[PDB]
Amino acid sequence: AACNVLFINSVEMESLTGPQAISKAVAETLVADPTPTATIVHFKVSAQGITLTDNQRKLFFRRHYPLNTVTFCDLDPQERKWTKTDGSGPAKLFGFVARKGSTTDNVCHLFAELDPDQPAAAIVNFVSRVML
Repeated sequence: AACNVLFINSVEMESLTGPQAISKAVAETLVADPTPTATIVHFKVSAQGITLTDNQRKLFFRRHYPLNTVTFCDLDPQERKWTKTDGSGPAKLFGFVARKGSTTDNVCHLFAELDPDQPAAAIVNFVSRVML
């Protein structure tokens, strides 16, 4: 299945992981300078993992995260929101932690819900059931 969401930022977490990693990535993202520029992306969940593709204007073209590299996915533990460099109000933040040549190093990829019928909690639950 594929959902439409806003890709917000990717943060190097070293060995941090789990909810601590998601929360830390959110904190770093909200004070990043300049403010990261969000991009509308196709967030596809499959037996192969998570594949992100442009559904905006090609910032990046495509990124694929093999299922075995995804170790965690959840909403921001502190329930902070993304105020899109735009308007339409605050959007809930969520992300996933991926290991992927750094064995113990992780990266957290952050997103914001965009479609009312595809809320962050539902996306997190689907990824969890299929990949974690």
